[PDB]
Amino acid sequence: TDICKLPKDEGTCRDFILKWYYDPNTKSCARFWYGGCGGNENKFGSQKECEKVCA
Repeated sequence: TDICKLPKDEGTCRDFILKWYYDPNTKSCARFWYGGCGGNENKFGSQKECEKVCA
């Protein structure tokens, strides 16, 4: 899904939560801090879910 190729988007706001995004260059998911606003769909709550959908 093109969703998995969207770039990492930390967004804005200050309700910081650790999320996971898929990195097509390493073909694996990595952690990132999301502020709570203005992100995109390449964002998952767990490494396992991110891997299932995008790996």
